[PDB]
Amino acid sequence: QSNVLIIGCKGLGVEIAKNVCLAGVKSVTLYDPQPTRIEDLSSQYFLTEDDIGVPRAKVTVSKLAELNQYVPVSVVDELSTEYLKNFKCVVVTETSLTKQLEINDFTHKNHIAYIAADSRGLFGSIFCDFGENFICTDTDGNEPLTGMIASITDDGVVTMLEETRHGLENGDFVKFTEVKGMPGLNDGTPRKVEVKGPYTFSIGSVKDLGSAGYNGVFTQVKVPTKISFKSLRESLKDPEYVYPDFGKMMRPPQYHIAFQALSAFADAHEGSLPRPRNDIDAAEFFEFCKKIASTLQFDVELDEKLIKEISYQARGDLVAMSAFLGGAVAQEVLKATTSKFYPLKQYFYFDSLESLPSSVTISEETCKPRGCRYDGQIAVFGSEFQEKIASLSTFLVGAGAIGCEMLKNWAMMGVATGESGHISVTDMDSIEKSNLNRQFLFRPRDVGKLKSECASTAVSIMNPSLTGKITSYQERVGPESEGIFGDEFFEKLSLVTNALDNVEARMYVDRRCVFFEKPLLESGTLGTKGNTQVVVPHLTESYGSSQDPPEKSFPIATLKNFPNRIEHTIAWARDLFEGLFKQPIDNVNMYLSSPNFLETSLKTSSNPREVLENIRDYLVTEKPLSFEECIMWARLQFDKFFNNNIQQLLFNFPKDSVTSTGQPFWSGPKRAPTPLSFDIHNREHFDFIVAAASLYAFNYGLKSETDPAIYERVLAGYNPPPFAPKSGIKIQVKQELKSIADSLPPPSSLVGFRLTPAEFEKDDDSNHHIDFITAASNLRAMNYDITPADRFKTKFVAGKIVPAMCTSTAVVSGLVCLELVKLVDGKKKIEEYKNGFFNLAIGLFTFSDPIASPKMKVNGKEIDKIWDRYNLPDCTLQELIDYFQKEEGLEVTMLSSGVSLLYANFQPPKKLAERLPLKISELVEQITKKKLEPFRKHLVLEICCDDANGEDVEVPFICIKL
Ligand SMILES: CCCCCCCCCCNCCSSCc1ccc(Cl)cc1
Ligand SMILES: *SCCNCCCCCCCCCC
Repeated sequence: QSNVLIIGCKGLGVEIAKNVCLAGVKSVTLYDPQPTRIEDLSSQYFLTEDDIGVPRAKVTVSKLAELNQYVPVSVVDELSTEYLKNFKCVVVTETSLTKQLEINDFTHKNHIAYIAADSRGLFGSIFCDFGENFICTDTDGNEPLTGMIASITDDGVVTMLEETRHGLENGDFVKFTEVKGMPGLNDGTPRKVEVKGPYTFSIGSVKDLGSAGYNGVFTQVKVPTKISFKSLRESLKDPEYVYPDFGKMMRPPQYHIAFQALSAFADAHEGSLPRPRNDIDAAEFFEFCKKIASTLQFDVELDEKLIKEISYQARGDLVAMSAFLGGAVAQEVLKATTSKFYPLKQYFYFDSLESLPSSVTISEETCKPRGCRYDGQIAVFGSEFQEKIASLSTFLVGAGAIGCEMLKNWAMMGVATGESGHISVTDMDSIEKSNLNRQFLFRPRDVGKLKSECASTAVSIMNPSLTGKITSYQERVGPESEGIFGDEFFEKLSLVTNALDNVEARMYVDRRCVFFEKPLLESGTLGTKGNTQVVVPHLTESYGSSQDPPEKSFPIATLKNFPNRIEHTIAWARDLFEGLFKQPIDNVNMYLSSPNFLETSLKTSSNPREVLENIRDYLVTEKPLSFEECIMWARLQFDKFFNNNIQQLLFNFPKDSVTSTGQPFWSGPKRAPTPLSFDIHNREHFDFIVAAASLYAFNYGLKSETDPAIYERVLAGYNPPPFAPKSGIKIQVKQELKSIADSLPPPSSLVGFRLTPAEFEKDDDSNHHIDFITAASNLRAMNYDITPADRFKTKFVAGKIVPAMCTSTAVVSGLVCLELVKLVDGKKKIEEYKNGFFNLAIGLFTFSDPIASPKMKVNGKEIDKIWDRYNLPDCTLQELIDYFQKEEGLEVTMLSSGVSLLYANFQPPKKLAERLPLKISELVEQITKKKLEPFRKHLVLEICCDDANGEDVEVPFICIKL
């Protein structure tokens, strides 16, 4: 029931739609009849050069529909007030405050979620209004608390075990399962929680259940709270702020007025905003602020220098601001459509004003439109800075979720467009088939190809000026000379951006950027949480670190055919849940809704035949009348995934077949499976039937029986279709669609009839979801002889394998690029850089200054313990000693390359005379008896020094540039 309308298809609106489609709402409808201008290609990556003139919504819908095949996207050319009732949430962008009041006054009374967002230069605002009765089922990002119990006392004190999870509140509810000693406590009815200590909590007197209870598990049941939102009209007078930065606490009240005057200016100028850095327009703009500050009886004192800056940047359109605001706003849409997180309440006024360049001229003349696709960025940073961007040489590590967002941001900014510019992208991974509907740049035609290579191509279409400027690799940023990114590669670079969660890559990328003194931008995400890190040479610390810890991933052939751990069966069970009770239901509902679904699915779907077979199987062939046919369907699924597929697997590879070597095929990570025969009196087998049949009946809206006498009756006369393993099946280690379409009932014959999709939810123990995943996982584990896991461990493992969220991924990419322009400006003051952290689930945002690098003094001069070093050519050993004595006032006492002692000042001339005239590279090759590798272009030396008085002075390492 989560229909989303999005008003406005500029840079901001197209980012929100991208994330909302990739997040997977019911449907998205766009509204933007305005013709495409040239200045919209500053942040609108779905508009090309020869799309100028056409309405922005019509050109962008075909690119949105290609994102997620289970999210129908449509366009409206007209907008009615009553038409808004077709949507659970309404997002408004690029709209005057006049129309916002007209829209919000309706949505607030009809209980329609309202979000208004605007990207205006380096300034932005987000307003949320979810009605005055909005119910939220989860007020924090935390999953419901679970853990094992030590004991429960008769007074009601529950002492928690080694787990001691985090963290309980008062008024929460917990339910108990398998707590021995108190039988009636495991019924399922929750109990109130009063926390006594960090390991205990009280549930009330349980003396009516037993003297002492032991063991068991507790699961928190979160009580839904209600949140009263004020309308835009009444919050315009009394605004409630959410602060993105407590250091800019005095700025939201200024921003609240400036954005209102920003619309009062558009009313007086045919909807146009003030001109870039225009003093005449900003003078008129300040006056508007002065009027609105008086009528709203605001006690604030107008920061004229700050407010006028909003006018100077009014018509700026930065892709970084669209990524940051767009990801956050899309997360608010999901809060409105799932009721699962705490919304922004209600005003989120934001700036990244420190990103404003200072090494170039910012004026009317510099920020004047040029007629190109970068006008929206030039309107803020100026024309001279645009060439600084265009000549950048960047190195992006990783082409997954964050890397693709990063490349998108670089293509809209003109990075590496100019003469000396170049982009280098690397990622060893390839594109697979499972996650295609969650990928931004990847489509079904790219399966098997390299992520980095396809990402470069998709970005070169967003900005054709990047063709030939991007070089794609399939390499890890790894060991030293083996590289294969050597000294020549890193010295050309302007900066490095790390978009991988890999711990290996982070270590090397950090270490390499320190040695070559190149700026580093780092980013990572973990669910709703994310953080950004900027490393500036000769300024900040090289690590910052304390990002969120990473997560794992599994090979395709391991999950599908050769599992050997219980975590493999759980992922396989979670994906199965999606294929039986989710994706086919979505295909059916779209076929009954979108009239052009037949041709839309051919271009978008990864498996257009399975889409059509889903519609046929679920609408006619296997549509159940009663729950008794749901049990027969569930019984058929048992053979289909725990018997027929295993017979097929043993058919292609028998239990005792051999490889090319002659060794058994089933050995090591490959465990020999065994098909299951259905035992109705086996707990795992029966728990699957109940869970699958009840979930199948859920899709069709049928009453799920739980009487084992009904199951026993149906399963006795179950006649399966005779299965025999097929030959010529590959197991990994057009008009035919009209034929299936002729087997589909006409959409007109099924008006109003819909199927209810199953949205996976671990926190409700009554929806049979975890029951299904536990049973399907344990049954597959029984196939391959793997130790099964109870529903507690299964629920735990399933919670830690959720994919990266596109909302978090967008927000970091925007934060990284808002710190990118600071690096290009060459900012040298550490207070102007920001390390970000956020948690979209609670509307928390944090911007902290980077820590300075630690310093020390050598002969009264300050040096950088991290970034300073002695750069010497491949001179002789004697010449190196002379340099430190004559030019540094230091007597070198120990010289080494790694652990190899190259020189010590006490060595007799029997050792030194043969080595002092040697070049360092010749001295190194002689000591440890090894030839220098061909692309070993530098030599790192450690050195111990004494001053003039014989005391040891700590000095940096040496870099021999050979
Ligand atoms: C109840 C039905 C309501 C019907 C409303 C129909 C609106 C269609 C357009 C007609 N003129 C309204 C202009 S508002 S857009 C503000 C804006 C646009 C462009 C730029 Cl650059 C800046 C700002
Ligand atoms: S004063 C020069 C510093 N060398 C002595 C400190 C002990 C070094 C041990 C670790 C260095 C190995 C290089 C990887």
